[PDB]
Amino acid sequence: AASEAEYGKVSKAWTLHADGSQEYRSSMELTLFTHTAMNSTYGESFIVYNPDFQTLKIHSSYTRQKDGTIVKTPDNAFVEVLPRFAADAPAYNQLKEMVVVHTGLELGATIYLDYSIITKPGYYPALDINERLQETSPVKECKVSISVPEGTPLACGLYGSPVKAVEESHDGIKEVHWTLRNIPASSREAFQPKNREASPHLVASTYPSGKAALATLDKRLKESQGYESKTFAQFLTDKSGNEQEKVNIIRDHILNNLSTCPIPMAMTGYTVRDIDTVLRSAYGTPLEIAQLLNVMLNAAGIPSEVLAVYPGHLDTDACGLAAIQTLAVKATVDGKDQYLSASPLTNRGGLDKVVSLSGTSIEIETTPIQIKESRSVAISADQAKDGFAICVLPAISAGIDSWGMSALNSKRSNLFELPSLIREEVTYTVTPAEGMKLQTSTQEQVISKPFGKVTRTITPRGNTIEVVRTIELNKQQFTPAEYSDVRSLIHEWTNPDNRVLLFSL
Repeated sequence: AASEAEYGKVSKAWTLHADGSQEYRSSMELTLFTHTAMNSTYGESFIVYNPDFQTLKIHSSYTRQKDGTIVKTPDNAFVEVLPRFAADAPAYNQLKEMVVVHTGLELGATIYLDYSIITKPGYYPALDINERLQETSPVKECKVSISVPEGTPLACGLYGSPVKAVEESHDGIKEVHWTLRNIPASSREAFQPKNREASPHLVASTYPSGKAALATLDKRLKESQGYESKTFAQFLTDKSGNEQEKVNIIRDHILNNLSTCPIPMAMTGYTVRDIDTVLRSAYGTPLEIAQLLNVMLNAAGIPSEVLAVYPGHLDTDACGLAAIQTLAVKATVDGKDQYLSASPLTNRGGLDKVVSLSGTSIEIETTPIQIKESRSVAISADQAKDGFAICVLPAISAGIDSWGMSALNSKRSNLFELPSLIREEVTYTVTPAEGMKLQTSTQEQVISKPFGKVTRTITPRGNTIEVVRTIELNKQQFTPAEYSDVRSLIHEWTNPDNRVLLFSL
């Protein structure tokens, strides 16, 4: 955690060579102050690489104890394994994760690790960086450096920090570096924004432009003929009446028959297996699945394109593919676009920047999720023999009740972000036993705030009672000044007492 550990130094250096080979060199000094720190995953380092094009070189690995004793990491403390993300995915079974087990740890000891990943020509189309510089512990000093051949275009930016680039050329190489000091630990608060704007990140690219990066990806995606995938798409949708049915057939076929293999694009050199091979294998990376769906939709007569989703604060003219957070597919159905992705693009809407692979920015609308459910509840005179029956109306699962927000802190230091806007209505039909008397007031309960509202109405109807609960949340992000108002809404919804009906017998 925070005063549990500190990175005294971090240094990261990226180099692009004229032949297209790269080096990434990472060194760190990490002091652990508690057994909690020492016994956590801070006891290890994890280094992922693709040995088909990369080699890992450990420059040094040791622990320095407070008294000056140096404990060099022994050979048997280096263990190579398959990264968990590649499990059960045969095409990626060459991928490696080196686990360095830090030895000689004691209270106040400092871990030193310095390594490079060397990438041979022909694997990465460009130098393409999106590096988080904030850690879960404070970083006293962080040095980052990018070197490319003179004449190579370079766009770079340090986001979430005012530190200025220092430019240095030498020996036909153009170098830029930054030095950040005293980077605070990230906050442990839940529900911070998916993209934290004040969290320092280095983003850089040697593609000619962001658009060129996307066009390069597209060209590579289109390199396989996808003959079977196209023919299959046509066979699958030849009967269908309307365009929507065709989209559903294709989407459902893919959803039902391919599992998603979460292999980062960097670990595939930013490309895909041959698309017909993806289709036959029944697993695919997000990128592979996106292209398969796109190829099949287009073959079926549904004009479609792959979309890249970036954080909303980024200058997408100046970044490469490393800054992409999600992929989606746009399908035009009877002149109206719809988006296909694991989570709806309209949940976050304009929080993010969405760009097609042909380079067009898309102003995605922000659309509330709509939940409407019903429950029936019987109450017996059994349950009220001892004077009273406490009827807890059951909570539903979908929507805000699944957000993990039933115990929100009253204090908040960081922005608070909801997964989506939302509107929910839950109608309970309650049938109490004969002669049970409702003790709960039938007066409507309403809490209304600037960015939402929660209501409860209770209406006896014959020998049933209808209870309607509603919530609407109409803003996604909240400053600490705004947090109390949205917290009171969310709490009005989730507080179990607010679902109780009391009856006397």
